[PDB]
Amino acid sequence: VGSRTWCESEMLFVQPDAGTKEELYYRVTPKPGQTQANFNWTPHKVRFHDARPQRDSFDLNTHGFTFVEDAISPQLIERIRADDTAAVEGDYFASVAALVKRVTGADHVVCFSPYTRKENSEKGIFGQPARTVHCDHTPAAAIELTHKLCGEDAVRLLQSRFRAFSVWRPLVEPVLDWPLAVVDGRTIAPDDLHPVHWLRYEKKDTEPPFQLSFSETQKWYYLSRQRSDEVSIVKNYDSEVVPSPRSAHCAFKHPFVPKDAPPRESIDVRCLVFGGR
Ligand SMILES: COC(=O)[C@@H]1C(=O)C(C)=C2O[C@@]3(C[C@]2(C)[C@H]1C)[C@@H](C)CC[C@H]1C(C)(C)OC(=O)CC[C@@]13C
Ligand SMILES: O=C(O)CNC(=O)C(=O)O
Ligand SMILES: [Fe+3]
Repeated sequence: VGSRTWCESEMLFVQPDAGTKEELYYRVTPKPGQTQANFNWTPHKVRFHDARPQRDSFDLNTHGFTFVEDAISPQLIERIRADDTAAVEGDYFASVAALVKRVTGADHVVCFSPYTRKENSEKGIFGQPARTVHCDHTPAAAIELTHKLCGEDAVRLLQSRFRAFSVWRPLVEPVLDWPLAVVDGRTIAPDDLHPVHWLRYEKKDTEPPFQLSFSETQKWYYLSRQRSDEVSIVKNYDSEVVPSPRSAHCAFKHPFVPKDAPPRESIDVRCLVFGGR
């Protein structure tokens, strides 16, 4: 069930055949009588290798994710936990942009779609830990988001290196239950990716993310006891040919934490990244 540098748990994948018949969709809030989806979630046992022994060796180009040290003020943390929208869109956005610039040397970072999450929150499934394995954007979604958020500069910006990141930070520390797991992007096969339209409304409103199916080739990681100063940067898209075109991420129930542990809290924001290495 567990060892010194790894443990076992479960995450919700999709079937390895899913999406070959027709386009997959999932309704967030189906009305009574409305079919919620044309596919089933399927849990699968996964071995989560602790990244803590090798924390600094993980790379956005090689693995598709990285862990970086970046302390922010306690006052900003409590403002974020207090659902201060101005604190998120102002100071924290600026924090995330500066961090990504530090890490990648990019010329321009655009933050969007912040999500503050709490174990068994009351803000819905997007304010709660993610239980389905996913990559936030397909190529079509990352490209669309660039036009949506950059307007006239989109074509100019897309002539250079274009990446999309999920930047994840714990709000209470250390993270024990429901940590954010990440997979080595070199161990994702093309057949593991399945676009799924997430219908927050009646009809499809954007381009879709990827959901993953399980493979034994996948090498899954987590950073045990992650602290508020340890930031996870997970690559959702990359326009350059690198060993990891993308990573994927999801949370899992840790089998060795007390039942009465306090709820996991965190904030993740997405960002478009132009330039850099
Ligand atoms: C429990 O839901 C999750 O596990 C994930 C999640 O928590 C969130 C917040 C999501 O945002 C998505 C899809 C995911 C990754 C889901 C799968 C949808 C639901 C709304 C915002 C869009 C958007 C920003 C317009 O960009 C898109 O490319 C379309 C897909 C996302 C990224
Ligand atoms: O925090 C979680 O459980 C899930 N987070 C994400 O999917 C993300 O950062 O894109
Ligand atoms: Fe995500």
